[PDB]
Amino acid sequence: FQGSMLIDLITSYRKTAAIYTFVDAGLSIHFKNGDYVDINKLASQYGIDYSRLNRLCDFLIEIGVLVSSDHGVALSEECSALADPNSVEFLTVKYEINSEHWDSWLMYPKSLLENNGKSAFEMVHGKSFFEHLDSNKGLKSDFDALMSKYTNKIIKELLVIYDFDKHNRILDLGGGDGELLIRISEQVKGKDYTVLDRYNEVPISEGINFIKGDFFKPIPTGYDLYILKNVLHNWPDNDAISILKNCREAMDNNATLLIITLMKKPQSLVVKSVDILMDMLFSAKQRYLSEFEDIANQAGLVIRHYKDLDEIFSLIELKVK
Amino acid sequence: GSMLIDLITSYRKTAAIYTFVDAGLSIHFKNGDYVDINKLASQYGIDYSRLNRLCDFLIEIGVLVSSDHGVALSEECSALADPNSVEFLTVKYEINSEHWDSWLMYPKSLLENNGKSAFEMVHGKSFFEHLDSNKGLKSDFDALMSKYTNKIIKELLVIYDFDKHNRILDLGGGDGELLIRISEQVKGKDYTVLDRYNEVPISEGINFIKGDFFKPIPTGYDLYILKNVLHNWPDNDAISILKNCREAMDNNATLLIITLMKKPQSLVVKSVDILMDMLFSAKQRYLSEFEDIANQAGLVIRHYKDLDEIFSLIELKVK
Ligand SMILES: Nc1ncnc2c1ncn2[C@@H]1O[C@H](CSCC[C@H](N)C(=O)O)[C@@H](O)[C@H]1O
Ligand SMILES: Nc1ncnc2c1ncn2[C@@H]1O[C@H](CSCC[C@H](N)C(=O)O)[C@@H](O)[C@H]1O
Ligand SMILES: O=C1c2cccc(O)c2C(=O)c2c(O)cc(O)cc21
Ligand SMILES: O=C1c2cccc(O)c2C(=O)c2c(O)cc(O)cc21
Ligand SMILES: [Cl-]
Ligand SMILES: [Cl-]
Ligand SMILES: [Cl-]
Ligand SMILES: [Cl-]
Ligand SMILES: [Cl-]
Ligand SMILES: [Cl-]
Ligand SMILES: [Cl-]
Ligand code: NA
Repeated sequence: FQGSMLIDLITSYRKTAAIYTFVDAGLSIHFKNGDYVDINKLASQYGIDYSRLNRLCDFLIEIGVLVSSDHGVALSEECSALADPNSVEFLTVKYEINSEHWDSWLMYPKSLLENNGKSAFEMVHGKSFFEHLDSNKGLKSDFDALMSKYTNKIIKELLVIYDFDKHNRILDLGGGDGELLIRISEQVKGKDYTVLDRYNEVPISEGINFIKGDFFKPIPTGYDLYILKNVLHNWPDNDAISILKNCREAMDNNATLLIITLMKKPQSLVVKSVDILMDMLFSAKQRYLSEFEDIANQAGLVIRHYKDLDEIFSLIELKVK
Repeated sequence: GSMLIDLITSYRKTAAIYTFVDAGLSIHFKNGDYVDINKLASQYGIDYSRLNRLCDFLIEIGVLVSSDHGVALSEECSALADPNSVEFLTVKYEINSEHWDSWLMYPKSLLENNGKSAFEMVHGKSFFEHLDSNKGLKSDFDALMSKYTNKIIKELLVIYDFDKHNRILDLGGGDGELLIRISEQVKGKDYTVLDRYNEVPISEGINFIKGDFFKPIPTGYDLYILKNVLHNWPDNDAISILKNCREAMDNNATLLIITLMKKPQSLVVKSVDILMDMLFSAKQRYLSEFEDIANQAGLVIRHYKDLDEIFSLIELKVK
């Protein structure tokens, strides 16, 4: 950062902005397999001025997103994933960089000073985050698409550290697309997989039953395994404990509730960033093991075992003692 | 990979530093002082939980330093303590709907190729129309511009002799900081600032004129100055300004252009180049591009000098 870094931190949102335009405009797609593209032909396809697009490239080359040739311009080694529409980088841009996040960020300091029931997001949109998602078809599919990435990364080691082979019926609460169950079903075949979530239009996948309901109401029983993945961190204590009450109220002993979340550690850039995001969007938070035990104890739950899948991701086995 | 996702999410770093400054917490961190988060929260009526979480994030990104005392600004981020710092003024000026909403529109402005800038597509009125309407933004704009002028003065006076001039006009001079600073070191001259005012500014030994440089420019000045004006305008409009400059000038009169020159040894120019496209449908220019618009406006580039790494001086005559 060359001696003085504070200014580079402040202006570096411009780097995000430039990458976002490159993606949003729909130009990132033409840079597949490290191909060198002629900007004029590219500019001529989408009806953009050559000069403006050539200049945007010059900035993307400087920051190291693009690379320069005698004929054309290509994506760099480290930024190849911008060409792939099913990469964590492309989907992060698609979901995160928009009015829903950026205008809520500009409201965040006002929400800190105005201590009330309203989150920074609700102060802007006048609705809940998920209420707004269900009204906007495009963002929900972008939300689910990016969430699908974070399930696929734990799926490999989740099946290793836990025995789903020993569970007759399995219910995923706030599962969206059953990406957790879909990927589990592929490995652990011949079991009852159920997904409960708010669907305006219901999704379907072979061997997955998509229940349509609200987890603030009593949750259907008959399931040996209940699972909450990245759900509790969307809610404060009053709302989160109320969800666990409905899990505890639905679990006959001999049954387990699975909770997978970004467990806050003393020193994690990823979790801390997401934690401020939760506060901004839902007036919620990421939690420590002791915070989970406390909210678990409130409804009336105990942890048989806790262990980490990744550095950031951790698993908590919960039962109605 | 690690690099690409860090570039994408690093807006959160900007966003966090903005919340810190905007909320008014920044002022209590002067002279490397360590603040008790609890009393800081209690003072501002902020929930301790929410603040200490925000603070933790600033400690991870490196803005703050944790201790037994409490928390302080890091040596490299000290400038958030100073409310007339280039860093602090950049936050106040640049991190707001005006810029961020215009950035979100920027891809639309590319595809929907028309005269309307990303900013015009959001606000329905030009950047300067919007700035003249809002006293808060203009004061912030002028405050941050004043900082960028103050850096130039020292070596601007060394390479160009204002002492040999007596009637000097600053075109789009705003608050007239350029003439205010030069007037202090160079006395007994007629210093005039031409801009769009509502209540014309006041300063000793500085004349402030209400004017439009798209209309014929006042004659009888021997030095005209355009500093960070032409990068707000596309070629046709930039030519109209330089054309009004030529027609105002005679021989034995000189025009000074102080812009961020599009020279690869400049770090910040290409980022500001995209900022100008987004805000004005304008750009920073290569020397060859200035040569182009100067010739069309009937001007000649006499000399070209490097003020410093980013800033450049162009001397123009009529011919
Ligand atoms: N009242 C409610 N009842 C049930 N599900 C709800 C709900 N409010 C929000 N949700 C759902 O809670 C989910 C939180 S995001 C987590 C998605 C999924 N568990 C995963 O890990 O990939 C969203 O899919 C949202 O639709
Ligand atoms: N038509 C017009 N006539 C005169 N001044 C104009 C103008 N349109 C814009 N301006 C002014 O041109 C200036 C451009 S910004 C440059 C400010 C100053 N020269 C500096 O270096 O900091 C603004 O102050 C703006 O108000
Ligand atoms: O940004 C993230 C994120 C980033 C990296 C890794 C991640 O796991 C996440 C994640 O899980 C997550 C989330 O669950 C809900 C959000 O609103 C945002 C994020
Ligand atoms: O952002 C900048 C800027 C940044 C760094 C260094 C700079 O010099 C500038 C600058 O001059 C400038 C400007 O003249 C007009 C603007 O709207 C924005 C900027
Ligand atoms: Cl959660
Ligand atoms: Cl989210
Ligand atoms: Cl402040
Ligand atoms: Cl206190
Ligand atoms: Cl006006
Ligand atoms: Cl300029
Ligand atoms: Cl030339
Ligand atoms: Na105006």
